[PDB]
Amino acid sequence: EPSLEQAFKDPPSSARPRVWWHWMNGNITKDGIRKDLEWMKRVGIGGLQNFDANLQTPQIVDHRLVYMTPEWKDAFRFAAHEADRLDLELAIAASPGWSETGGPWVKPQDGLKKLVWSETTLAGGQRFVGRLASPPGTTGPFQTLHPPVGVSYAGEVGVLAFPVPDIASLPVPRALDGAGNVLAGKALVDADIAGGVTLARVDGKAPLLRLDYQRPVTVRSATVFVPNVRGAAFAGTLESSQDGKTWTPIKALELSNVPTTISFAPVEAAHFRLVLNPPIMVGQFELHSDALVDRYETKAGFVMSRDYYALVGPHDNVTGVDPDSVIDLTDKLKADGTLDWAAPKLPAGQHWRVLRLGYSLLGTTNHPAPPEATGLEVDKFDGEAVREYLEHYIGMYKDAAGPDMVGKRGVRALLTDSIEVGEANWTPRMLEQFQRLRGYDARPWLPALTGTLVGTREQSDRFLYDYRRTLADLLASEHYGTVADVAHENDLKVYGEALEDHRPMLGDDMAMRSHADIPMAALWTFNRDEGPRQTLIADMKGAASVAHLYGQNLVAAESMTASMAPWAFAPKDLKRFIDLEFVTGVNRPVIHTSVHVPVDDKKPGLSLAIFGQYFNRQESWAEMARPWVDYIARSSLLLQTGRNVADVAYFYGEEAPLTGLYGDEPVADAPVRYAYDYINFNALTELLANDGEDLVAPSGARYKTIYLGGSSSHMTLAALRKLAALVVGGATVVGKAPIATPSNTSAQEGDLTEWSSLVARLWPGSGDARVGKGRVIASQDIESALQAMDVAPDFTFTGADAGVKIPFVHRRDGKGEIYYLVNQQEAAQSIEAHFRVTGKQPELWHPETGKSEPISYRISGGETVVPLHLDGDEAVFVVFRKAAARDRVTLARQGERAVATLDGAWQVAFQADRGAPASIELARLEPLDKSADPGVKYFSGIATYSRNFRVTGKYGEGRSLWLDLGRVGDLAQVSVNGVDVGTAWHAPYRLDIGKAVRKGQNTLEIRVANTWVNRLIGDQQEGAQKITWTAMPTYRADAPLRPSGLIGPVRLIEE
Ligand code: NA
Repeated sequence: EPSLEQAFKDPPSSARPRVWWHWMNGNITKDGIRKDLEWMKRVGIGGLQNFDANLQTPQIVDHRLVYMTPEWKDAFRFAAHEADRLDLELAIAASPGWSETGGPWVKPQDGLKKLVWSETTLAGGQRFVGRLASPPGTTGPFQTLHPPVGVSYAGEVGVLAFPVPDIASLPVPRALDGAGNVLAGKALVDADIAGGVTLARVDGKAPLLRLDYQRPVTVRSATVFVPNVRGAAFAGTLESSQDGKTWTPIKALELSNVPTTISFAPVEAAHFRLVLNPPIMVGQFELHSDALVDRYETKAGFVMSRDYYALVGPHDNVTGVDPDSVIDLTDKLKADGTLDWAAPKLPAGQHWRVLRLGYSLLGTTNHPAPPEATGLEVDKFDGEAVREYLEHYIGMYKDAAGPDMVGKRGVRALLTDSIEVGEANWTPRMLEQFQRLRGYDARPWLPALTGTLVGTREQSDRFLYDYRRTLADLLASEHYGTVADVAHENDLKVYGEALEDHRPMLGDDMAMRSHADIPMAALWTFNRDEGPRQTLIADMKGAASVAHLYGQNLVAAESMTASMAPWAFAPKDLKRFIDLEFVTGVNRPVIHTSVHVPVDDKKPGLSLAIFGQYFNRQESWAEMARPWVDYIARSSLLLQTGRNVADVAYFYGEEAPLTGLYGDEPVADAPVRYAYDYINFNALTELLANDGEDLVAPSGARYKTIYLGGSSSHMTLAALRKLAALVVGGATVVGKAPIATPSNTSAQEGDLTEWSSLVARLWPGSGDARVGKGRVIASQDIESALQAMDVAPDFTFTGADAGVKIPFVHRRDGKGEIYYLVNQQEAAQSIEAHFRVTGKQPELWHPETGKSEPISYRISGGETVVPLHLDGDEAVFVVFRKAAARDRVTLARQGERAVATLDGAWQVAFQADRGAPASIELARLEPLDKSADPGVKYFSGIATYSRNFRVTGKYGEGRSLWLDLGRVGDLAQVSVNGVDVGTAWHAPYRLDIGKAVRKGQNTLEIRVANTWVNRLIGDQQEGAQKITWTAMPTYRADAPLRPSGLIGPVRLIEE
């Protein structure tokens, strides 16, 4: 019912931001829960997401509430009833602690699994005698490795046999450390890859391991493991001494928590050195006569690579085991361990290799929960196991809160925090899943997962790609799809984060969020010098793209996490962060964090370890945060309205996720004057359809073109088929022809030729070809291609310096357009802004106030030009909804005129119990932090400034009167003749008072709030009577104070 103008004045609950609400280490009371949630209502917060966080925190309650005990459950039930009563959306995390999906009700068999194996050799012309050695059952990341500085499970996978050539066995070398110490060489091939030799350090560092032989040996591959390389700083190089003193490097070895295998063109030498460029024990160092899968450990998913296409193999033209030769002996293994097999005869020089595949546990656990609530992360690739995990977990909260308080009331939502559970690469249905998703049998290729080259290096590399891709597919469907299904079956919504930070595991961070009701990302605070963490830009852009393409519309972000900056933020410091989230596509900030306040006496009290935000009822400016939250709620409202408008669908390939591709370097490829969404393989192949020359999704997302970016130079036949079909159906593609498929699917299904035909059709050579009813522009210049399609820029601007960024969001409704602009610079800008819109008279909408303002404009030639002044870091909405009566309006120029400076004496009254005197008189406005009085100097809280002032004008009726406060530390709420005229919380600190003043004498009261910083510093001073309590120390007595109070000058200004 309400108009957009009314909603903008008083945003609805759906527009109001949420907070994270950590319960710190049992420091919980019902009394505090109510005061927390009543504070959130006062301040306009729309919801909260609870965590029971088992991080070591001093006990400030009479007794800690232990997770899921009766008193804890009654506290949570109370929280749920208070959120219901107060109309706050309550969410919980998907596991005890905060991530991911794990707990002690996960049976050992259902934990995360890694592939393990034993190997045996046979003659052929012999019945295998005895027992196949059991694969390792150790919990840990690989084979026999343990987790770093007791629950276990060993499963079966299968038994494979395949012929292999008799190979030149290698002598045991002399192991010389860098110094010349003689090491136990045999321990380098030991059954214990974690236990080998300790290296001595030589001057100039360069620890090395020389392997000197008595004859030349031909080496093709090497495996190395250095225990505890845990940032994880160490490289390694393999060199060969032909003479013992001249070295030619063979290849480098990236080291990690799992072994590293490299393969190369053969080398004949009697001396091999492992050099460890930056107790150093080398657990394994093994040279191989044969060619192994180069870097198989990472390709098999035991450890991540940033870019799997970058793992360029040696060009040695070798071919390994013939896949057709591989035999499945799974049948023949008996529980006894014996194998009943008649090994068929082989050519001479060729023996049998029998591979016994099994699985064992990673052992990773949910965090941070108490031991009783800590247990295995559920197998993320097994939908049934995930469902059992989550149905049980939800059952616990229905018991705790009561079933009436889970679903439509009380607990409304589930949060899947960003995932980091280690590197799992097996799940029991894997062979069926691989067959169904990739279209061919993985069984003949499994030996590649253990290092054994199958077919050509390229075929094994493509199989491993296909294997990694199946794991990524199952993560999205079997974990995140199941989580959303179970939540929905229980009337819950899902807030869903993904990778967030570079590439912690396999998976696509759009697909991982495509099933969630609210795709979610994160943004940390950052110094303006340094800029944001790039991975978090990609994280948010991915999440926004999901919501646009799959129709969720809502885009959440874990907002404004801060590290080692105790209580050092007022809204003036935060605006640029939330504006960056807004302009990237976030429209539901979830503030990190609002720690639960269990007792009132300790101020500012508990914090989530070393992290901020510190946004709870103990914050110094907490009772004046409503205008800040209103700013976020008003911005979110407009940024949820209608649909996102974007012209470019940026296809980023089938390899690394967005936080991987752009974890360090931002996308350099994207348009500037046009908006864009990322599209992944699923979006490309399932959502996009032709609409004339456009590509549309069921959500209403609508694009002029697909851009081939990211890793799309490697493209699968399945993707290419869909792309060709959309082109032929009328769509435009901008990009250069892919150079290869990364997958074996098309070769295995016999579709060799078709990939090349489709490339030849879409990229015939001209570089700009009509293809069916569509068009392929063979360019990597997106804006020049859009120009050649006659697509005008959506937003652009003149009149600013070079390098000035004013990024934008474009929203669209049946009622008109909304552009969101952010001047990402401290310097004010005066621009002419060009919008691709017509027929509408623009207005500026200000989220600070909820008011709209008319603006001059000219409509002409398919665009509207608007002259804009933007303060430093100003964010503003340019709204095109009113039908334009005229095509040009030039508003009368408005001048500014200082009318008076409110200099002279002020009364100041200080919030009680804050170490300050009740009141002072200032002959002159002065920064309180420069005061001679320590109780004023170090004051944190609300100082109330008081004064009268004379007005000799009539205002409102065509002439306005502004109060400019000058410098303010840090925000100020202003009352004129008892009337609240607003609160100024960022520069320029200016408020419209024309309506509240009267002729003659007027009363003025200005409530200035600052941060806790100064009172914290004040408490470190020698002799200090301590006002504050925090868990750990925050500032040294050295620390520079923040400017505090009403600094001014305070001026009356007429238009
Ligand atoms: Na996160």
